[PDB]
Amino acid sequence: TLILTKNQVLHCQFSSWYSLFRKLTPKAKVIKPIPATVLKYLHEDSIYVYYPEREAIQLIEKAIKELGGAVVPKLNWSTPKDALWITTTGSLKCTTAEEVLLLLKSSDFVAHDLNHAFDDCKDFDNSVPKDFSFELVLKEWFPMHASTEFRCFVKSKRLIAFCQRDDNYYEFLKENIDCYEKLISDLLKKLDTFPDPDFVFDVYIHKDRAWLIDINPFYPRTDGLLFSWSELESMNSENMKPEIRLIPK
Ligand SMILES: Nc1ncnc2c1ncn2[C@@H]1O[C@H](COP(=O)(O)OP(=O)(O)O)[C@@H](O)[C@H]1O
Repeated sequence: TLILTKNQVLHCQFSSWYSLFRKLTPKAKVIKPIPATVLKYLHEDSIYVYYPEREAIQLIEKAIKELGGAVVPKLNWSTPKDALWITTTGSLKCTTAEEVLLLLKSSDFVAHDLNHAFDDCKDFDNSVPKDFSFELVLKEWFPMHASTEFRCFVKSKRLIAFCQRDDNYYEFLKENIDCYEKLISDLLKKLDTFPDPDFVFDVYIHKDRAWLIDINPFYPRTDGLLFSWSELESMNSENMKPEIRLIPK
């Protein structure tokens, strides 16, 4: 019953919401459109240990320098969180263009952005829409406490649910859940310019400050984590309290 439109996917591109919410979200640079030689390199399906032209490499490392020397890369929608297995350090942290490119090339999520981004859109048959372009996003890296990140579900512009984003129990959350809820609620009021009524936003809350991390479609390809999409779909938006789930001890 839940359907996904082309516009819903387009509205969640990093460039589309970073613009809206620059004051709420960690610093980032966007290279758009993505350099063609970079795009060409990212489609390689090699497993063993071509390369973009120097101009692209310098452009990327200019952005890295400007962000303080360490970044997390992504394309329009997906962060290559799945591709930690290929990094020499086990981290999303990239300090050179080589590291950025290796991480992006090895991600299933990134590959999904590149080849299948609009395949679930009922109003778009398949290939990409007019006036669309891929973009290379370099987010400033910062160490973040995995257990104070949340995924927050919005339906008819109301917060119906949110959950802990990682999978480790963290007792501090239980004692402080009303504080987290208020900060998430307050952030959602500041997302008033987001154009769709239903969506999913990720937040990092640190020292009483909420940071917007990502916005994704209200659709089962967005991991529901501690919620199932069956319950998210049926959940009533008129409730005055959101459902809150944390990892059990
Ligand atoms: N700027 C950053 N610095 C450090 N870690 C990050 C940064 N951005 C994202 N991460 C880590 O990568 C994971 C994926 O982040 P996100 O950008 O929300 O991608 P997605 O929404 O595709 O999961 C997050 O859970 C976070 O732990």
